[PDB]
Amino acid sequence: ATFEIVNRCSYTVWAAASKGDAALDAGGRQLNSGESWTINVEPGTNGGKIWARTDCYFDDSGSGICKTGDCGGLLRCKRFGRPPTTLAEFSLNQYGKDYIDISNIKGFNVPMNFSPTTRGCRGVRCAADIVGQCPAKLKAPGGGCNDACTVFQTSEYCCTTGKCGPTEYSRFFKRLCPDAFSYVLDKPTTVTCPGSSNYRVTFCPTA
Repeated sequence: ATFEIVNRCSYTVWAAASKGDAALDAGGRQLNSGESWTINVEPGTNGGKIWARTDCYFDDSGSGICKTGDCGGLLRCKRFGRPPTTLAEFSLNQYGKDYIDISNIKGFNVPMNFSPTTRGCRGVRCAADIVGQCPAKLKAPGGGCNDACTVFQTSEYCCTTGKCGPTEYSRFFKRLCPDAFSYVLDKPTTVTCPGSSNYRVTFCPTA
């Protein structure tokens, strides 16, 4: 499948794409305001993620640091990034379907729209000002709004037992972004698409 990744923010993001134990395509790129990066993802990719990183400095070997979403200091991500990160999540060609969602389960850094560019399903967007509205205890100094599991590391926030309910903190993400996952056991907002669809991820879909 192809994914076009568009930076519509007025500031530079460093896009990242990773299946957790491997880069997808080049794995990361600088995107200035207005730039698009088209990547190819192997059909049958399970648990792929795309996200944006803010305030990054890299050297000439592509080692450095980002204030949100850093993946152990590399330009080209292999691991997932450090919260807070808004996440475009996908599993492709799972018994003839593609599954897509946006997740706030690891916090929120940049607003995002995640849509097919082919027919047969609709997209999802989380474009609210979550950083601006963010509860005081969830605010990440770097910019961004952390999830409660990242901040507090409890069984309840993290559903480490596999049982957990919504919380004050999850209710906040959900109230601003009803279509994003707000905690591990949220009623799914997964969208099912035809096997082998193509997609666009747009940062700051609304700027």
